[PDB]
Order: sequence, then structure tokens, then C-alpha cells
Amino acid sequence: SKARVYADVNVLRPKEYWDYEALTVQWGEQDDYEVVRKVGRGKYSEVFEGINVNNNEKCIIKILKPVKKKKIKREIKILQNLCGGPNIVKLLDIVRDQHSKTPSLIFEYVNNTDFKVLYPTLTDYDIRYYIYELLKALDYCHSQGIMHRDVKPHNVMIDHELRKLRLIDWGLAEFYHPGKEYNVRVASRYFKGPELLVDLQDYDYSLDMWSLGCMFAGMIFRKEPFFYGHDNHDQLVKIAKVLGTDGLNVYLNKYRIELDPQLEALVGRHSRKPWLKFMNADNQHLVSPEAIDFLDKLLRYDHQERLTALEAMTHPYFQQVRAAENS
Ligand SMILES: Cc1c(Br)c(=O)oc2c(Br)c(O)ccc12
Repeated sequence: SKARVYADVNVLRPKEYWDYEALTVQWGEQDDYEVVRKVGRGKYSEVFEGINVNNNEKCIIKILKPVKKKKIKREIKILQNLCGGPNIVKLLDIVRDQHSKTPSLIFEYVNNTDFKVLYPTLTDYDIRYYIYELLKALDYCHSQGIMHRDVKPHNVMIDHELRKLRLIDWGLAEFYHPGKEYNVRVASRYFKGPELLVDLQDYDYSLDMWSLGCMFAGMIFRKEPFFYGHDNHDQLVKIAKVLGTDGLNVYLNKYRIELDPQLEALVGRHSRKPWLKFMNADNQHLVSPEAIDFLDKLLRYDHQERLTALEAMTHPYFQQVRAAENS
């Protein structure tokens, strides 16, 4: 398998672009930036509202937990590579604590609203608008030879008052190289593509489009997460109970994949559940044929069959957003 688009980006670029292991960090000044308040945390970092003491402007201070030097250079290089692109979070500085050498990544400040509280309030149009803003970031990063690999609401910072959106946490992101076999232990379970769940390792940018599809299904159906598996085998089963097993079988044989016996038995055999079966009185106001058509074209087992971020942006679902822009 190769990517259908942007496959040669890294081939054509100087090795310095994608050789993140050869990065030597230029450390800035740790006391330029003071923690004001914690705003988030995860397996790999803690994140604070901060202040730049020089100019008294807000910032975001992402303090990294102990991890391999490689994974740190990866995220930095990716961030520097994408700095300036549409709706991609801006890395302003990199610093460390002299004594312990714990890295902090310093970012533009974004004033997020938790999605679990924000998304209920989003109107039909809002959803079109923000998903389009997120597609800008994705087309940009793919165009630059990079896969996010962890698209999910938690990694999409939205300032609803200013209607500004940023794609955050490039910690799992990777450079796309034709043919390369990647670690499938990426993304977060509910947003993992079937490729990851069936150990197809030569995946690409398309992985992020599945993830996007999962996020989008959750928003329009008000069912978050959309695919709610308890473990990775169950994640595939939950998908197969919606997309049906035939599509799965076509897919497995195309890429010559054999499901280990236990998974194959868990998945079973299921007919397809049409997207309209998810509409109800909680979500009706957000379900439209254009939404469903767009969704349908994202959630495909075959990653080669999914819309590219470029393609998705032109889907008629987004036409008012696009027209609003072109004026
Ligand atoms: C702006 C921002 C926020 Br707000 C956050 O909670 O996490 C972030 C992470 Br994790 C990043 O990696 C970059 C920016 C942010």
C-alpha cells in the first residue's frame, strides 16, 4: 500500500526535513515562561496556562513526561515543520529545567472549551464550520508529508467565542515514507482505523480520515465515542456491527490479511447498519443527507477508498462554509 496523494513529499525534501533523529535542540530560557494554571494532562505530558514574562502574553506550557529522546525530537521537528499552517498549533519555544532536564514545549495560547460541554451547543452550521477548519489542518499536514495519527476531539482545541480551531498534540505524529511499516499502536482506541486493528502496517494519511470520520459521526449522531470498544479486538467488532462483515472480508483479502482465529470469531458475521438507523430525536437537527454522504465516504474499511482531506473540503456538505470564505 502507498498513499494516493502526497506520497513523494519526503522523497523530494532534503533529509533534514524528515530526519528528526539528527535534530539538535536549541534550548531557550526556562524562566521566560511561568505556569499559571493546569489545563490538561495525558500519558505523555501535562499542560498549563502560562505567561511569557517578557511581554506578559498568555501561552501554553506543555511539560513532557520522561520518554525516549527520539520521540521528543520527532514531535519538535514535526511542529517546526508545520508552524504557520492553517489551524496547526504554533510552537513558540523549547526549554528545559536545568536540574532535571525536563522539556517544556511552549505554544501559542488557545482558550479551549471541553468538547463534552461544547459539542452539545454546536449548531448544524457550526459542525460544518469546525470540521472544515480541522480539514485545513489535515490537508496542510499531509501536504507536508506528516500524519497526525491521533485525531480526536481531545486533540482539537476550539475557542467557540472567537471560532478559532487548532490541531494539538503532535506527540504521536509521523513522517510518511512510501512502503514504511509503522507501529500500529497509535491514535486512541475509539478512533483507530481498521488498518491498525488488523495490523496493516503500511498505512498513510488516510488513517487520519477514518479518525476524522469517527469524530464526525459522534458529532452528528451525538454518540461519543461513536465506536465504543473496550479493547482492540472489541473495537473491530463494534465497527463490523455497523459497516457489516462483507466489506471487512473484501478488505482483508485485498490486503491479504488474516485475522488471528480469536478476533475472527469475535467479529463473527454481521449485515451493514445503514447510517439513518442512528438518527433519533436527540440528533435529528444535525442529520442531513449531505452529512451522511460525507460520513459514508470517510468511514471505509479500505483506507485507499476514503476521501483525502483535499477531497473532503470540496464535498457539498461544506458549500456554505466555502461561500462564506470566498467573500
Ligand atoms: C494549546 C494546547 C492546549 Br489548550 C492543550 O491542552 O494541549 C496542547 C498540547 Br498536548 C499540545 O501539544 C499543543 C498545544 C496544546
